[PDB]
Amino acid sequence: LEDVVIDRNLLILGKILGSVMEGNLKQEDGTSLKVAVKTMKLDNSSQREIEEFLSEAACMKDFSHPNVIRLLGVCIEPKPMVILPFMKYGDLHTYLLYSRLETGPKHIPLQTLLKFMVDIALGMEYLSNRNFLHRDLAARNCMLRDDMTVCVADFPVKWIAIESLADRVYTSKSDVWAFGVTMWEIATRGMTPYPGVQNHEMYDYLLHGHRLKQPEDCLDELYEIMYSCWRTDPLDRPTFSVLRLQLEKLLESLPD
Ligand SMILES: CCCCNc1ncc2c(-c3ccc(F)cc3)nn(C[C@H]3CC[C@H](N)CC3)c2n1
Ligand SMILES: [Ca+2]
Ligand SMILES: [Ca+2]
Ligand SMILES: [Cl-]
Repeated sequence: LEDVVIDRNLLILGKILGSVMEGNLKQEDGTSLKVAVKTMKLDNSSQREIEEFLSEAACMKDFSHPNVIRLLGVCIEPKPMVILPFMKYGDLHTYLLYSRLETGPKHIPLQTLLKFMVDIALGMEYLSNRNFLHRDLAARNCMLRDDMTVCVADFPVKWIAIESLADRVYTSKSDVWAFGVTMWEIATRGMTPYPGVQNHEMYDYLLHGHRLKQPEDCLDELYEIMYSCWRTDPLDRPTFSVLRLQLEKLLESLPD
């Protein structure tokens, strides 16, 4: 059960980054790794929030994919602390904004944009196969690896699917809805979803059939892919494995 638990003494906490802090983890191999330490705002006076925490934690430590963040361990003071690899390049959201500045990253071609999307599709395929729900999929939660590949992490009304807003239901298809909204952030290079539309308007807005509008120089085929993610009936939406292959093929059809 409690194999993932790491001794507090092996950990050094630094300045607050986003509460998520910077840290130095000392490993079994002698060396030290740079980490990020999310402290959970968790409910005590009831062991129910803490039991579900560890249960997911243990399941998360066994996750080993190049497009999914690695849960390096769990520490406890009685505050629970997830330990994660530190990514010097940061979240994909900020990167995208930065890209539209001189002195910041280069102008991103569509090939790299699709490639970001593909990477999230691969991470979400892996999780959907393990029956693990993300629950908070958005571009700001995708981290960039040192080799500039994207992993999903941190597992906001404008990302929630209609059924999840209306009812209390959330499945893999709700995650698929979020993925399209994420797809759209990448194609817009960091726009906020539903410009002009406010948070309390969302439910009635989506209930009338309106969805995220097509970005200007965005391919017809890519909007077709992201739109399939917002079909009213969850069972009408493609799985992450379907989506992964459509993006991989679409990207392959674009020149090198
Ligand atoms: C919580 C899962 C992610 C764990 N790894 C990780 N790695 C790096 C960072 C940096 C960061 C800060 C300044 C820089 F120049 C470069 C990077 N901030 N955060 C915390 C953010 C990550 C994005 C999220 N949306 C809010 C919390 C980082 N987390
Ligand atoms: Ca057209
Ligand atoms: Ca139907
Ligand atoms: Cl829109």
